[PDB]
Amino acid sequence: HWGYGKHNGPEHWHKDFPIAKGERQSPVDIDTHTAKYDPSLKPLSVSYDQATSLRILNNGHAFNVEFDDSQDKAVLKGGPLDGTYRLIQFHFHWGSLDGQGSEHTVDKKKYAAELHLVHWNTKYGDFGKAVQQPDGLAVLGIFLKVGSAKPGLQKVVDVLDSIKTKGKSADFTNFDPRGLLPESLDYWTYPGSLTTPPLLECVTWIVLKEPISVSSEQVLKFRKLNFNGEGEPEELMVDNWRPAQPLKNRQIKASF
Ligand SMILES: COc1cc(O)c(/C=C\C(=O)O)cc1[C@@H](O)CC(C)C
Ligand SMILES: [Hg+2]
Ligand SMILES: [Hg+2]
Ligand SMILES: [Zn+2]
Repeated sequence: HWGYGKHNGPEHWHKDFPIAKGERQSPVDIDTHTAKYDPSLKPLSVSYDQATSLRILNNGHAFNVEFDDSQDKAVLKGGPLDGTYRLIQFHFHWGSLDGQGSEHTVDKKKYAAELHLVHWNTKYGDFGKAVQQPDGLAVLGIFLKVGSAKPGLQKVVDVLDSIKTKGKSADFTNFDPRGLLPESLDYWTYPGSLTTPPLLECVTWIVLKEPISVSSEQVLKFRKLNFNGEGEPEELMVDNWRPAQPLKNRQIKASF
């Protein structure tokens, strides 16, 4: 089954998921000199005050922090979005070394990691119905660079020991995702896809310009995770990122 290695990685995904060669695939390179300021974009509203995390899961490719989305709590609206999108989970993509890890790139620059906060459009009733629509999802993308520690990330970091191998989960209630946001909300936005199979083209991407800093010690703990299940040969969970895909004359808009 699909992964990130030589034999099941991004170059292979098209065989089981033909949309891998589609018209609105993610991630993409953000050419800052081609992206245009869009005066018509409303302000972005990120309302994560009443967010309810439930648990953290190693799913064999990354870890998902999952939220209770059975009610309008943590919501994304404004910007390029119409209506309300509900936070369902967040996860990261990261590298084996600080010079790679992000999915989106900025003028070809790769960051050490990238955070994806995944939201589904409430007009569609549930996540499963949302992923059958071109405007079903909104993902908030936040770059990670290595420098000073991110205090709001440390609760995630310390729990990773308990979810080392594929299929392990842990109770992870009362996590506040506001602690992962950079100061500025300037962003780029384009229509795209989820970056893991089935790579559904349902996403309005909102990628923040300002990276957060995490410490080397913090990213190193990400890298101690396992792709394999308990008691199998150890495959370190690293380089779980899909490279940049053809823009196919979509248009990236700047909020600034
Ligand atoms: C919007 O995404 C989701 C929607 C979802 O409904 C679920 C649900 C269950 C679970 O993972 O056990 C997960 C996710 C994420 O877990 C994506 C995963 C392939 C990294
Ligand atoms: Hg997986
Ligand atoms: Hg879709
Ligand atoms: Zn992602």
